[PDB]
Amino acid sequence: LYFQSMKKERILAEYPDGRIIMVLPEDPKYALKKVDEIREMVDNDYSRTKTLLFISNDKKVVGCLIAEHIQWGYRVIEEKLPVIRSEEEKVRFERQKAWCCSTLPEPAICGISRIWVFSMMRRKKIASRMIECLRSNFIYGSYLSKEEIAFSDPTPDGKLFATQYCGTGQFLVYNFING
Amino acid sequence: LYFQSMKKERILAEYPDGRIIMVLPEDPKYALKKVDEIREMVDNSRTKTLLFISNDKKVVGCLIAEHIQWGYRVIEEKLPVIRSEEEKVRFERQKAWCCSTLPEPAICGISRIWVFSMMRRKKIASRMIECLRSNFIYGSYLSKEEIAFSDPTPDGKLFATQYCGTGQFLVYNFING
Ligand SMILES: CC(=O)SCCNC(=O)CCNC(=O)[C@H](O)C(C)(C)COP(=O)(O)OP(=O)(O)OC[C@H]1O[C@@H](n2cnc3c(N)ncnc32)[C@H](O)[C@@H]1OP(=O)(O)O
Ligand SMILES: CC(=O)SCCNC(=O)CCNC(=O)[C@H](O)C(C)(C)COP(=O)(O)OP(=O)(O)OC[C@H]1O[C@@H](n2cnc3c(N)ncnc32)[C@H](O)[C@@H]1OP(=O)(O)O
Repeated sequence: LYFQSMKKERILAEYPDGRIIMVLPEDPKYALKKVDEIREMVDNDYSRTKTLLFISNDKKVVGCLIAEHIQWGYRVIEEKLPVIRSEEEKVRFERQKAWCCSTLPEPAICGISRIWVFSMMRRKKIASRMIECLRSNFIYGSYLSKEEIAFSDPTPDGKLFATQYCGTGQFLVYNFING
Repeated sequence: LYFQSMKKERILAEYPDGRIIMVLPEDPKYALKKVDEIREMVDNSRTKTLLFISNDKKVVGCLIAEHIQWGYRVIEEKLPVIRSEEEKVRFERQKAWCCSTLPEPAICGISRIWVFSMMRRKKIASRMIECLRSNFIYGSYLSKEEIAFSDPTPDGKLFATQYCGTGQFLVYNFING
């Protein structure tokens, strides 16, 4: 139940249901303390980072995405494994999902260190729109590809989000099992 | 750089290079204060904490265990891939570690496991896990198949694959739960 008030603000996007503002390290102390508390609050589930925030019309902070510079990520790949049975049993074509993290470091630009959305405003495209803004705004004048972003230490929510967001059952990660 | 003092502790094994003791939720207030300070630096109720203390009196390893019902299998594979080098293509295999979505029953969750950096590769983590197997459920000796590891790090992955013997191991608080 945390709120946030302008003192300027810097809007990257406006919508029927709210706004996405960005906050940078150079911003007033008032902004830096709020990202902090929001950080702390999100942790229940610094240097050249950028923080995105989705603010409901209410002024309530309902989205947060913290992003950092990186050089490398590791691909996670959706596989669906065949279940083979004994020759005396009947055959079924149900596959079992598995998620495979490649050990090969592939090139990357933008590491999503944190990405959170308030439990009861989920599946409303908030996280998608935040990344969409991260992409247009991580580098001034560039539109990052889906592959230049990696997600730090995916939770299962993150996995299911990332996969659908990027298409093709793949996404890059870091702070994970291969590095 | 924490030191534990010999008191009358619950000692699970003695070794030439030190000992392993255990701290339970309802222990004396000293014990639980010490475990908490070991918790913090490591990270730079229904649980059990195992400490490896060297003859030097130093806290050299920490193992925090936990009850659980479910784990997910992680296994190394070589995935068919295409290597593309400006127009030119070849077929190859990429090493990857695969986590199955299938829940499997597990009893004991290694929520933390840690050995002080200078003391690694001296079988301290292996031993902590041995003390754990024969001190988790009374009158019972845990199978490797009944142990799972919380959110493994790359170090923990390299340890578990070898410690578990099969090239496979179970996890939780990971990408599938
Ligand atoms: C921190 C990291 O780097 S990764 C971990 C991310 N942080 C967390 O896990 C904290 C708790 N969870 C969350 O905050 C949220 O679940 C997030 C950030 C992962 C997703 O937030 P949302 O705003 O609900 O995602 P969004 O609406 O943009 O998702 C769009 C699509 O992604 C997929 N998706 C997102 N979350 C889920 C889910 N929990 N289960 C299944 N599919 C999902 C769906 O296809 C969804 O489309 P649909 O609703 O039309 O069927
Ligand atoms: C929180 C969790 O649940 S998982 C995360 C585990 N903890 C951490 O990541 C903290 C940092 N790392 C660690 O503290 C340690 O490396 C631990 C706890 C993973 C292992 O501690 P150790 O006492 O060095 O393990 P141990 O000595 O019993 O290793 C036995 C075998 O596992 C394998 N192994 C253990 N560490 C490694 C490694 N870093 N690289 C490659 N193989 C390894 C080796 O085969 C080793 O046998 P060997 O030395 O004869 O070749």
